Amino acid sequence: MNYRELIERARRTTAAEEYDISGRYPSVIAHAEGAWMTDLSGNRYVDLTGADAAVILGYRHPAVNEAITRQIRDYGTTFASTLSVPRVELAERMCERYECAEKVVFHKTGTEGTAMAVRLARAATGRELVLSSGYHGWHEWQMAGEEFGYQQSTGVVGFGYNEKALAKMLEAFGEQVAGVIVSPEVLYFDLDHYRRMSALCARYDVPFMLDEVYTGFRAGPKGVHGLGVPADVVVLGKGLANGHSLAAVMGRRDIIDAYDVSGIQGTYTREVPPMAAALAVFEVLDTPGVYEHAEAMGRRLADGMREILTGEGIPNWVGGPALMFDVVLPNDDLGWEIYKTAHDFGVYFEDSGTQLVTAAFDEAAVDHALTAFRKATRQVVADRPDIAPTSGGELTEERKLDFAEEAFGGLLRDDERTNALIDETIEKVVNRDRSIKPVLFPAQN
Amino acid sequence: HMNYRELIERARRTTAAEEYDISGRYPSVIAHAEGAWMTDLSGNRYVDLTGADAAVILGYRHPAVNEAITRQIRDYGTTFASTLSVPRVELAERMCERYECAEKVVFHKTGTEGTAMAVRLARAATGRELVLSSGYHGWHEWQMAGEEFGYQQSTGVVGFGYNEKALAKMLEAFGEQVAGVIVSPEVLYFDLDHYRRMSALCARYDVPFMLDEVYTGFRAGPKGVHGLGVPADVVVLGKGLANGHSLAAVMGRRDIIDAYDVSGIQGTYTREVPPMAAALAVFEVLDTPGVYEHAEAMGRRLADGMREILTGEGIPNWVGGPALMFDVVLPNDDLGWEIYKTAHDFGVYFEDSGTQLVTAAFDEAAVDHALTAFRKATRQVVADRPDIAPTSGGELTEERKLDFAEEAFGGLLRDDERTNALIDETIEKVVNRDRSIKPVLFPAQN
Ligand SMILES: *[C@H](NC[C@@H]1CC[C@@H](N)[C@@H](O[C@H]2[C@H](O)[C@@H](O[C@H]3OC[C@](C)(O)[C@H](NC)[C@H]3O)[C@H](N)C[C@@H]2N)O1)c1c(COP(=O)(O)O)cnc(C)c1O
Ligand SMILES: CN[C@@H]1[C@@H](O)[C@@H](O[C@@H]2[C@@H](O)[C@H](O[C@H]3O[C@@H](CNCc4c(COP(=O)(O)O)cnc(C)c4O)CC[C@H]3N)[C@@H](N)C[C@H]2N)OC[C@]1(C)O
Ligand SMILES: [Cl-]
Ligand SMILES: [Cl-]
Ligand SMILES: [Cl-]
Ligand SMILES: [Cl-]
Repeated sequence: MNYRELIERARRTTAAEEYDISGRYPSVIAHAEGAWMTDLSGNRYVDLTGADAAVILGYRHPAVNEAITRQIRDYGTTFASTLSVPRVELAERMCERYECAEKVVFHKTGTEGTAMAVRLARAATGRELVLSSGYHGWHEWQMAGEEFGYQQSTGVVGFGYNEKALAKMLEAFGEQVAGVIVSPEVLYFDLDHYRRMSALCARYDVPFMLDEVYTGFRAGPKGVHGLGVPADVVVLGKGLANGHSLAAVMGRRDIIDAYDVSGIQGTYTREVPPMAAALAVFEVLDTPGVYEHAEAMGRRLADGMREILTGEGIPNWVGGPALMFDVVLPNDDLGWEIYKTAHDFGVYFEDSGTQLVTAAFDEAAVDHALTAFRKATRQVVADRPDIAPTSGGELTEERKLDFAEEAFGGLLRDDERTNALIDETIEKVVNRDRSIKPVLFPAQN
Repeated sequence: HMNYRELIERARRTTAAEEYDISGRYPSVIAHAEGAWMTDLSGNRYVDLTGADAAVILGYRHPAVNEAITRQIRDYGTTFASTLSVPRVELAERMCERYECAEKVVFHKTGTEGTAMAVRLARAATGRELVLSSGYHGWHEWQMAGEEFGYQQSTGVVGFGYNEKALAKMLEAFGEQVAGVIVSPEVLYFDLDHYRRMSALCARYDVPFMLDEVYTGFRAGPKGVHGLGVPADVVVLGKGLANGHSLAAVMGRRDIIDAYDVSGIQGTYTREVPPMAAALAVFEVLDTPGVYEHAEAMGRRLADGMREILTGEGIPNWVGGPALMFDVVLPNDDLGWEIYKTAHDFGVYFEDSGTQLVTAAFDEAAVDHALTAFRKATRQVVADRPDIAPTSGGELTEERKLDFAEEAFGGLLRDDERTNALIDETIEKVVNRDRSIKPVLFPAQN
């Protein structure tokens, strides 16, 4: 069938029009290997989305696929017992690999992993409130926590990556805080920002939890945590089993050991093949030179993309880690037009602006993507000269601050509005009706 | 290479929940399995009656499922940059043909996420706040609290304990605020007509009726309770759908499923392809003439044999329910567990909660092996435990059956003063609440 035939069938039976069809490039992938994907009509594309970050090593990685198919064929997938040899071997590998990991438990998705981390922190501490920055998943309490402010029905206070807010909240009501959970943003902030958050949480005996579902294999081979940010819990997900569904919650023994009293559970958390896959992923990441070559390819792409935009006179900022770099533009229309056009030249850029190379990339794959980006940017500007400034200027500080707030809820200004919002939120928490709490297990109430 | 004692010690150090993973289950760990049989770390063999905690419907390492999943992984790929794939569309088309309620179908990784999705879509499609619930839907706090009769304002969930008198009164009192009714069908204490009456009440108040068939979907019948003839606006499937590979599905009325865009639901691994290939293979097996009928015959053989073993020892008992999910109810909550722990020694994993789950891979030899183990274990426990093993015959008391239903699944089956006052108290709590205080919803309703 071709694209048009498949989407007509999909519209009738399964597809969400925007999420599945009109918000995405007009192709459907049939197979993929290494850096390259092939659509239903045989057209080939370099992938820069990492399969929405699920893939770190490349498509159909041979050692990962050998390990997963061996488990499926020779032993089985999901057994009557919850422990298995691969689960224990993987847990041992992770506890040896990561400083925070004294025990580790597994789930299917990052959304459920961060929910489990919050559930365990509440059960281990007996406290009600959670302070949050960043995206943690699609449940309502997670999405609301991306916005600055307090939701009494969920027990979550969003703090917008704001250090002044975090310190003021912990001083005001830190005895009520079960945990601080943060998806580290490392374009606008350096590692010291997160070291200060962590040390500040420790001063108040509040667990600090890094949501590394996205950054865990892309800020570095051991994530932001492994770059030297102490934490009591780290959640991993994207990349862990190189596209197979697996998430992990690793951390302090007493937090993980709250599993029994928490009531957490789940039929498929014992599923064995993804655990075999993750063991193979760690073996690749720990092979001398492999991660460094991936970062070299990321730098080659980032440097070339920055050069292309600057040569067109387009204000831009290209930054962040090599395996998860952002391309920040003067407005939210230019990027989408370029990336849509680059699909015509054989590339799937990440249209949210964070480009994701994988370990299978070579210089030829990077340079194919750069050719498409140069040609697409040229065509877009030729056809729509007013789509963005072309005067050679820099991104304004106003655009950078506005982008941070719109993209990830970061409140980076020290102005009247931000200061008033901090005070309003702290007052709302401190003087609330304490008889009204979220539904919690165990109950606190 | 490592035995049970070594594995549990290594696990306690790095991963195990002491009760959930170790002390609360049989003292063996499964290394590999095929069909109805599992083998532990030391080579001992067991017939599985847990269905891998219901994940498995056909049997372990079923050749058609193994072929479909490995072919997709090996020859094409696992998760791609596009969310649509050929197997997703083919699976959606198969399910839309198979099920009356399925106009569209979306997929997720776990049944807990599937039922959460169903509620999110019902609220998004209707613009209404409250959900009425009966039965277990997953491990999130709002799901767990909804198993108890009553109202939690912070979640917007009212548990109604399977009670039709409560359901009708709630819909009359505040049905204009109800986005959906979500029920896990219990078919030991209730018949299909009970669920048809729930569905009819929901239809009269324009409230979506949603069947959580994460457990019952392939075990109440080959098309679940819905396929036996209970109308629904949404059905959630999960256990068995991909024969042990993680996959869940939310299928239902077009306008409810089409709330996906505005709801904010996402989740990356929802596009993962191999489990969808596996589910296509599962439907093909279930639709093969004789396969499901043979599985039900094996379940009847097991249930009939377990009933006569207990009755032969004079233990009052009730063995009933569908052949692929029958309950063994005893006079107290200790006796079954003690028999099942003892039966492990004789080469069976019985389901400790009492709902025994055969799979399509069962044959008479597997059933009879389990019955022989059950007969020996029952004899041993009866002899050793007169404190929990009455041998004086008779039936379960009416009080025991009523208490078991409330404890096991939150069913409020009594028509008495305490139950009626609880119904009225809960309705007054909902109706008289501070309407300015409500759960966080997306899309927002405040
Ligand atoms: C699947 N959720 C898994 C949990 C844990 C263990 C599993 N065996 C299952 O057990 C539930 C029992 O099934 C249930 O018993 C009641 O329902 C079945 C039956 C035969 O009708 C019984 N008759 C007396 C009745 O008591 C217990 N009340 C509750 C137990 N937890 O549930 C699941 C999900 C989550 O899927 P996932 O995230 O993939 O694990 C969501 N919804 C449902 C309906 C189920 O079963
Ligand atoms: C400017 N710098 C940016 C910065 O703006 C910021 O951008 C993020 C995006 O990254 C994020 O989504 C990106 O990842 C996916 C979804 N989340 C998985 C996920 C899950 C649940 O896991 P599961 O249930 O298995 O899906 C849990 N926790 C985390 C941390 C997860 O990432 C798919 C879509 C893809 N675009 C957006 N959803 C929001 C947007 N604010 O963060 C990255 C950055 C580079 O720092
Ligand atoms: Cl295509
Ligand atoms: Cl299997
Ligand atoms: Cl914010
Ligand atoms: Cl063992």
